[PDB]
Amino acid sequence: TNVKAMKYLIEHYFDNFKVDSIEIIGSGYDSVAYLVNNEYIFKTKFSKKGYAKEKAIYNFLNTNLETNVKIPNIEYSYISDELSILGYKEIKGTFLTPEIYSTMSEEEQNLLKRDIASFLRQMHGLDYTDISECTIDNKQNVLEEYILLRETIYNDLTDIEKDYIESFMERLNATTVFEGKKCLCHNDFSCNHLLLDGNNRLTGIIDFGDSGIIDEYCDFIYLLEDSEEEIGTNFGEDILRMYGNIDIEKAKEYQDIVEEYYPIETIVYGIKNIKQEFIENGRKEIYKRTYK
Ligand SMILES: NC[C@H]1O[C@H](O[C@H]2[C@H](O)[C@@H](O[C@H]3O[C@H](CO)[C@@H](O)[C@H](N)[C@H]3O)[C@H](N)C[C@@H]2N)[C@H](O)[C@@H](O)[C@@H]1O
Ligand SMILES: Nc1nc2c(ncn2[C@@H]2O[C@H](COP(=O)(O)OP(=O)(O)NP(=O)(O)O)[C@@H](O)[C@H]2O)c(=O)[nH]1
Ligand SMILES: [Cl-]
Ligand SMILES: [Mg+2]
Ligand SMILES: [Mg+2]
Repeated sequence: TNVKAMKYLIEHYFDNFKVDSIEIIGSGYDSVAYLVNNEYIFKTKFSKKGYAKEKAIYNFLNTNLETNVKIPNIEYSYISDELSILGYKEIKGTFLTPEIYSTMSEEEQNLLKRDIASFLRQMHGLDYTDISECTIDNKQNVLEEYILLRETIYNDLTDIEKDYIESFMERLNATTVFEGKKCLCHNDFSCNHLLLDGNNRLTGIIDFGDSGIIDEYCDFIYLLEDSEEEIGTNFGEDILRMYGNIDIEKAKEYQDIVEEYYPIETIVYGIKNIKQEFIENGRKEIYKRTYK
């Protein structure tokens, strides 16, 4: 019953809000999300690594997007250094999964793909001046993360681990995939964030918590992912073709680079948050990838 505490905080911070019911519907490792009154999502976090940007982004998009695809619309927010809460009406629907996709008719699949493409085209096309502050430079961030590695645990890594990192840094230095179009991206655009209605059409998109002005290629990273969690490379390829005017080969390169980085990102997260578990997981993942 983290629930009782959160109920207290909600009713305390939002003057006239009454919690008749509240259950946990999702949990990150940093955050917890709650379904309140079978109607409202409350996303909450205990510590500037908070929800101010995410709020600015919903507000920018609800103002500027013209689409029937629903996104969170923030009605309640409390933002402080130690605690952030965002409340919005739950988008209703079913989350896309590989299993579900595989039961869809070819036409249903095509329409879903089209809807996705169309959403991304609209969002990426937005004049982002009003949120110009929300920029993200992935290359620079990785360079800074590498420095942090060097200043902390690098020297205690194994040769195999070092070689995996250095081989990645060499690739990062040689790639051209950061030199293209920048635009506003969702930046965590995977199928556990996509909602379907009863006709298997795209009805909503959630979790713009990593969104920012970044490489156009970023929003295809999970659509191109080949894994148990995602639909598959062909799904992303097809979506890229529908989206148009984008170098597919570079999109795939970008995805492949971000996937190579994942275990390192996992390690860095563990260092930054003082969680050994993640440091260990990421190093182990390097070995699993090395021996594939
Ligand atoms: N779990 C196993 C899988 O993990 C990654 O893919 C998943 C990402 O981790 C998720 O994103 C999360 O992690 C990111 C940093 O990695 C964060 O930025 C983001 N805020 C988080 O929601 C994303 N939404 C779905 C995607 N399938 C690897 O690519 C994949 O090979 C591996 O099989
Ligand atoms: N049906 C539905 N579920 C939602 C909605 N918003 C959030 N959820 C559920 O709550 C979970 C957590 O939401 P999400 O924004 O992805 O937060 P997070 O990834 O756990 N936290 P963070 O983005 O800070 O890392 C989602 O995976 C989903 O299960 C919504 O509007 N509709
Ligand atoms: Cl370790
Ligand atoms: Mg999420
Ligand atoms: Mg998120």
